[PDB]
Amino acid sequence: LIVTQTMKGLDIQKVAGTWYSLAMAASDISLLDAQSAPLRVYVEELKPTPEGDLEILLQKWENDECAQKKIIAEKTKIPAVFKIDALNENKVLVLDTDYKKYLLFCMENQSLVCQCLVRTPEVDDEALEKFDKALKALPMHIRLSFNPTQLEEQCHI
Amino acid sequence: LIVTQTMKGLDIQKVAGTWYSLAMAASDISLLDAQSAPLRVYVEELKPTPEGDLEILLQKWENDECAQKKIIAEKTKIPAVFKIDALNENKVLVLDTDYKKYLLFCMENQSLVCQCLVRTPEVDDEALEKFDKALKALPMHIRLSFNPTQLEEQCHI
Ligand SMILES: CCCCCCCCCCCC[N+](C)(C)C
Ligand SMILES: CCCCCCCCCCCC[N+](C)(C)C
Repeated sequence: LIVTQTMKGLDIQKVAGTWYSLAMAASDISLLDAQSAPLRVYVEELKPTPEGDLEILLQKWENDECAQKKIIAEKTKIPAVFKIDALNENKVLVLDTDYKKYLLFCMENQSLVCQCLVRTPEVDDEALEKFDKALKALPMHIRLSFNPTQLEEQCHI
Repeated sequence: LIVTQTMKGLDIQKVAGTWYSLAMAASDISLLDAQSAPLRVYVEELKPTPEGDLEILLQKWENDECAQKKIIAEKTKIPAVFKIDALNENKVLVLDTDYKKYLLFCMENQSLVCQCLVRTPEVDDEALEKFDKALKALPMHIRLSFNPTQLEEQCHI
């Protein structure tokens, strides 16, 4: 685990609802460079299941269209870590959140993509600061940020 | 002028020689997102002419190849500002340099791309810090960084 900032005392029930992918960063440029890059995903809403698992609704650009996609991140013994059903099991870590404004997460395989999630389609400076802090610690090579207009569009167009 | 950090007392003669485009940032994602993006340029060497003008050698990915390109930035009454012969005259500003390790520059039209230039193919943390500082002041939405291996390749491949 490259990332070892996780949220202590996370209540996954309290992250339900709508989120905006305000900023994203990754360890390798090609993880995010193209609109159809594998890990360029835009989070729509988080749905924590009754048994503490986490279902994610997101949009992803795929073969010349902005696709709707659903993902279930299964819980682990660590509250801030979940595992996804990809070819390789790869983890989602929740680094920090105040539930009502921002959530920082990363997902990892060697590879790593992190996002600053926000509740509203606005530029939350403090959240972006918290994101930048969590990140200096990590080997990121691409960083993207979106304005309020792009945040209201499918696939941040 | 969005950017109003310029170097005081710049000696353009002392920026001659070889440079590495270690990091780049721009106000709009699409300025840098594709390998063939208009302002995704890799600086090879700077050649200040005798009358204080500045000739730039760079590489740019163009129609499935890494092209060699030459640009002359003409001097102005401001030592840290030069103008380029594009459809629109658009400025290059030198924000900071210690001549022997790093140079920060931006070029602007509304639009803006900035780079952290380094002398050697290494990751200069302090230079990257100076770049990050100069940047918080500016409305950047894409940031890229390259490792020593990519720095020795044509077009940072
Ligand atoms: C707490 C925040 C959790 C949000 C989780 C976001 C994970 C999305 C992973 C994309 C799936 C990868 N893919 C498509 C290549 C298989
Ligand atoms: C002091 C450092 C100065 C380096 C100057 C770099 C400017 C390159 C501008 C690319 C030309 C734009 N283009 C190709 C779209 C017409």
